[PDB]
Amino acid sequence: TFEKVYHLKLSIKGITPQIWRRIQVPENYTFLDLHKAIQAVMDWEDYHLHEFEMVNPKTGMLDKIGAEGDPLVSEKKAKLSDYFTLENKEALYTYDFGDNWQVKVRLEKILPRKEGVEYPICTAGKRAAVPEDSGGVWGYEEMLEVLKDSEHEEYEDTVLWLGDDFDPEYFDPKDVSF
Repeated sequence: TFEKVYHLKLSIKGITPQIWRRIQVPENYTFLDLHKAIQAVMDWEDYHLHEFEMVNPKTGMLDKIGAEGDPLVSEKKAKLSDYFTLENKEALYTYDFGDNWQVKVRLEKILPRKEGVEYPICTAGKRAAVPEDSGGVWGYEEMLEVLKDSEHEEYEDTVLWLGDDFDPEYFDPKDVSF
């Protein structure tokens, strides 16, 4: 029911070193489907509002794509294949309108799907995803700065916040569940 797969890079904006994942999705995917794959690779919980911003190749205008309300394009309707091409390869995804997480979505390759492979898949990634509610790029980096100093006044509060086992550099693509 689809032939090709989109090889996408997803990067959290504003944090360095870069937190990223590479996933392959069915070409017939809607934006809703993609929202869910993003939530999956980032280990997010879908608590908050989201939206995509992308140039529409048929118009050259910037479309906003998100949940069905009654100027907004419906993500259940909008197909990736109507927007992503090789000369229109990037989208912006915002999740959490308080913390304002932004994921860059870049199409790198469109390829025939592989026999027996169950899509979507996560092929690679670097770094732990930002935890939910962690205060945006600024809030998360402040916590990581604290972590570098076990004598910091709020070191113990930061450990409690992020948990004992938290490792900012831990990611394994086989932990992702779509």
